Amino acid sequence: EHVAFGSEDIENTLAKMDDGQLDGLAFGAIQLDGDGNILQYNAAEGDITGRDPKQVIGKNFFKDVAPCTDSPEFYGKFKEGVASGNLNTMFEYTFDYQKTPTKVKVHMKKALSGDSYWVFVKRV
Ligand SMILES: *C(=O)/C=C/c1ccc(O)cc1
Repeated sequence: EHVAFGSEDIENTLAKMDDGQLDGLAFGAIQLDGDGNILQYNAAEGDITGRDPKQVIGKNFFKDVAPCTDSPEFYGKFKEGVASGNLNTMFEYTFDYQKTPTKVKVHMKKALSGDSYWVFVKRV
């Protein structure tokens, strides 16, 4: 799937993708509901993070899978965007719960579909 991390229209392009198409992206992609529950989780994200894309669906990202992101800098930005109904933020972050500290770039962007939000990840 020919789509770049950070592209302006990413939410329009990713509205059409099934599981298999999301798995063809060059970067990690997670779709969360407004509470942080995982709706979609692609193969590229599992390759970066070691998590099993099949097992994480239905878990809460902030409570269960990713406690290192339960902080004002990540979760706080997420919830502020859910509350406002708009979200488009990029930042760097370190993942160090199950892994050697690993720095990534994160892009969170409200989806087109209802009650859903994207978290995109790539290595830096
Ligand atoms: C810190 O606990 C981060 C965990 C994490 C980041 C991204 C994922 O896709 C899965 C777990």
